[PDB]
Amino acid sequence: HTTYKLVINGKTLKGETTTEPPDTNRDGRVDYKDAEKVFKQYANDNGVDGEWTYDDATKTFTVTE
Repeated sequence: HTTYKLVINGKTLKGETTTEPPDTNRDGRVDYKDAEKVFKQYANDNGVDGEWTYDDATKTFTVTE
């Protein structure tokens, strides 16, 4: 799997978390697009809703107020 990280910096909501989406394609790696959807599910569970960005250089997700 491929490790992705989510960094949230909202007004009242914030925190960091990682995830590794199941490689059901057996590709040997995971696209950020899959991790994005998973992280958005994490946001839905936590009630987080801000501006989503993604760092290509470090493969990192960020949500800001």
